[PDB]
Amino acid sequence: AGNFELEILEISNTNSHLLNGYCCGMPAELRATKTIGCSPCTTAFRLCLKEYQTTEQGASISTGCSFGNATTKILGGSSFVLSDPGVGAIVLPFTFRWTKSFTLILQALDMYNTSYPDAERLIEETSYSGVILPSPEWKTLDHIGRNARITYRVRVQCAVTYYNTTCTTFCRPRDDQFGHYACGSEGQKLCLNGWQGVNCEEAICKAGCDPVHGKCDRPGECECRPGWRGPLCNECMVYPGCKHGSCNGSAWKCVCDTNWGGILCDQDLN
Ligand SMILES: *[C@@H]1O[C@H](CO)[C@@H](O[C@@H]2O[C@H](CO)[C@@H](O)[C@H](O)[C@H]2NC(C)=O)[C@H](O)[C@H]1NC(C)=O
Ligand SMILES: [Ca+2]
Repeated sequence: AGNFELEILEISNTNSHLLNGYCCGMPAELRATKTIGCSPCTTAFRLCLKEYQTTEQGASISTGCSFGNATTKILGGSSFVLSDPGVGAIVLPFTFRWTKSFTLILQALDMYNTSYPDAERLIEETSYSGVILPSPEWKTLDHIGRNARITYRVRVQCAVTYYNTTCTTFCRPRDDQFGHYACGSEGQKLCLNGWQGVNCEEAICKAGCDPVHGKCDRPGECECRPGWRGPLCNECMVYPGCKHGSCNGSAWKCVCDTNWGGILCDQDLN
């Protein structure tokens, strides 16, 4: 999941015309003003996003906008450069996996409403088909049309906690008892130094720490299980009172040396 983002950067429509060659706003004949020339446009932008299209008919908004459609607020007059493109950005959410391939249709529209909608109010129209991967980097596009020049930019970003080219790999970094890991560029758990395991919840103990009789709750340490000792927890403790004997790799035992017997190995056998 994530969003396809489009930010208008500039439109240049110096003569305040429509694509059909007429003026924006009210026809000058119907105006009761001293204004000379065309009235200014009231420009907004409509984005139609859809699957990658292999023919000219696909570059129309008549084939539908499966990936979403939106219209900005009025962003300015006939020509303007947006100092802060983010405020009027078009954000189209997508669910499941990002498609990578797409076709967009971007229209500039004169929002002068008299009989309410009409297609004569198209100022300019452009289309772009391509393949884009999730990234905060913008792709800048520039359309020098017959009537207006539109500069805009697009990007795709995964929803928060999602990664990978598909925006479906989940990762949330953790630094507590249940895990110690950062998130990689594709959502991989990157264990913090000294940790391992499925959730990077296992401390990596001191080098040489006995894997069976040693443990650690913090990296680089070696704590001994009952009846074992030494810096590496590899030395068993003999049963208290054991004389001529050893633990033989088992905690609290007294296994006799040759020619000694008894529970404490203190009986000379010969
Ligand atoms: C990023 O997306 C790709 C696309 O699926 C993942 O790579 C594929 O899937 C397996 C995982 O089971 C990878 O080991 C292979 O290298 C890829 N196989 C094919 C046929 O493309 C990749 O795993 C994703 N990254 C993460 C962290 O999930
Ligand atoms: Ca023009």
